[PDB]
This record gives sequence, C-alpha cells and structure tokens, in this order.
Amino acid sequence: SMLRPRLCTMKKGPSGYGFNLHSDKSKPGQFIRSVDPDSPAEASGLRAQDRIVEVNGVCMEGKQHGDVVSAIRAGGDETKLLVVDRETETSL
Repeated sequence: SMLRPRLCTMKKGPSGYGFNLHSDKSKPGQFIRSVDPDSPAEASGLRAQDRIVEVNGVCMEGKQHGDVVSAIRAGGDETKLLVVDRETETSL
C-alpha cells in the first residue's frame, strides 16, 4: 500500500485514457475498475481499485459517479487524477 496519494497525469489517445471508473455498492467513492494494457492510464501508474480523491486539483469528496465523470470530461484531452489505494477515514 502506498504511503501517500499518487498523481496520475494522462493525455487521451485514440481510444481515450483507457480505464473504467465505477461506484461500489458498499463504500463511498469512485474506483478504477480496470486499466487497459498499453494505455495512457497504464503509463501514468493508475491501478485497479485505486480511489479518486481529486480531479485536476479539485476535491471529489461527496461527488457521485456522474459528477466525477463530468469533472474528468471538463478537462478536455488531459486529466490529472489524485488517487489512493486504501481507506483514509474511519468513524470510531
């Protein structure tokens, strides 16, 4: 598990970025379902099960699937995803 969030910077190719984003039925946030081989997303270091915490420097906390997709699309042909790979908050 990473010690700090990772910034994954990518430019679209002919097939887009090359990842699938999805909601989880049991926990909040938007997660990378898959990363295509030989894609911009793969080259950026993005991995399956990463959770998006920022898009282009904007906090995605509380944002639903469509709002995160919109934020990604709004950046045009490039995106910068700040991601984590584990839970970062717990109520006790």
